[PDB]
Parts: sequence; C-alpha cells; structure tokens
Amino acid sequence: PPSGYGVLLATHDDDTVDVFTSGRKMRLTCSPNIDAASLKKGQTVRLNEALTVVEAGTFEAVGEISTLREILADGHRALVVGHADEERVVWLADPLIPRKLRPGDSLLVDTKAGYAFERIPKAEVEDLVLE
Amino acid sequence: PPSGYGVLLATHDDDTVDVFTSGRKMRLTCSPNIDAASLKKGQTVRLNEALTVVEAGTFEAVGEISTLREILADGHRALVVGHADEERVVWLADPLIPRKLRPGDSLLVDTKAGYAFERIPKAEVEDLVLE
Repeated sequence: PPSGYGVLLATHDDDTVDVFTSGRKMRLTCSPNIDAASLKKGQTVRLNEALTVVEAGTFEAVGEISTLREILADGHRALVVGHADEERVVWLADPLIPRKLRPGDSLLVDTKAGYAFERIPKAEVEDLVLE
Repeated sequence: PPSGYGVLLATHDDDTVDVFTSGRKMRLTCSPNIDAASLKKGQTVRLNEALTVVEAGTFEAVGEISTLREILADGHRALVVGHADEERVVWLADPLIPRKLRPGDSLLVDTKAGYAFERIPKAEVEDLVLE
C-alpha cells in the first residue's frame, strides 16, 4: 500500500524513464497499466517498493522560486538566478514550453531535482505598470 | 531493471575506471560490451546493483554556474569561483580541451564531482542582442 513519489526527467526508446527520488536519479520501467508515451518531463510519478512507476499525477506546486535570466538556445534549459545570486541552469517542464517566458519571470523550481515547473505571477510587476 | 548513474573520473589500463556516485568514489570494472578506450573524462556512466559500468553517455543537467579565473600549468584542471567567493580547482571534461577558454567564462560544474562540463553563454548578451 505505501507508495513514494519522484520527479520524471526524460523518456527512452526502451520504454524506460529517469526518476529523481531521495536525492538520486534512477532508471525505472513504467508499469503495464500506464502508457509511456503520455508521460511528460517534470511530471510527478508514483513509485513503489519495487521501484516501478505506477501512476503519474500533476506537477509540484511548492518549492523555491527563482528569477529567470535567459533561455538557452537548445530550448530545453533555462539559466536562472537563486535568492542569494546563485545561478543555476535548470530544465524546463512541459507547461513552460500564454506568451513565451521573458527574462525577469519567476519560476517555481527545486534545485535538487533541477526543474522549473510553473511560472508564478508577481503582484509587484503588475502594480508597477498600471492598467 | 533498476539502475543508478555515476560520473567517470579516470581510466586505467587494468580495465578498471573510477566512478563517483552516492557521494563517494569507487574503482569498478567495466562490462565486456563497453570499450574502456572509448570512455572520456567528465562523462556520465550507468551502473547497476552489482556496480557494473554498462552504458556510457554525457552529462547535461543542472549545476552552479562557476566563474573561471585561470587555467593551471598542466592544462587539465581549472580554477573556478562560485556565488559565495569560494575558489576551487576542478578537472576539465573532454569537450573543454571548441573555442579557447578565457578568464571569466561561465562554466557548468558539479562540486561533489569536481568537473566542469560545458560553458554557458553569457545571459547579459543573448537575451538582448538577438532580434
């Protein structure tokens, strides 16, 4: 009955996936119940004691928030700046790739996993330019 | 089958290579399928529960952006500083030994592994100059 959680990283042609869990990256096989094609990068995946992906839910809603600096030319990574001016090159999740992200946008990230899940609207920038 | 990952440090003629994983370095033998000479410095390897190097690859993930200060005499190690003015020497990877390196170039590094993997293009330029 007890089942853990992990962060999906990428998909492989061997019907295998990379899962970040307990601060470590592991190679896992999707269960026959789920379809490996429907999986998306950065999506939370439910694991088990046998280390098998059995269900994928939505994306994480809590964690750190960082300021976006730039989007790399490859289109799958973004350079952002942490709270103490620490700079990280983090993967972009599927929802991030409205308008395309611009420098200065705030992204919800978890540094250990290294993914940007959601653009978080800021009230200060909205208040600066009155409408 | 579940499996983990590690970072390759060096290769020896004894068909044994040094791999950093789980926060520690171990000298392990490679599988017969893979070729020892084919492996390069600074690239990832895939381990197993028996710790057998079965698959190769390259490292492309997050990392604290480090400012390169200078290149040492031997030409295989580089001095980099971090956000907290922490100076440390790191082994250069194969793809960095490309344009000639210069002081102040941003680099992608793994502090636990001590390897610089790639040079991140400057954010202050690309996000603005392009049109």
